[PDB]
Amino acid sequence: RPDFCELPADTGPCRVRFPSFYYNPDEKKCLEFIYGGCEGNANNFITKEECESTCA
Repeated sequence: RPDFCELPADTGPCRVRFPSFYYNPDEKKCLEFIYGGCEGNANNFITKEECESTCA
């Protein structure tokens, strides 16, 4: 899997709360987090399904 899948969840600096998903390498699971709508990092998916096909 892509190296970016190991990056921590990052809500970024904005305040528009998008329920999102990130790959958690320790748990080997795509888990839910809040993304604030701007910046952050590549370990950031709009659905669990997208996260699982990219990082899992």
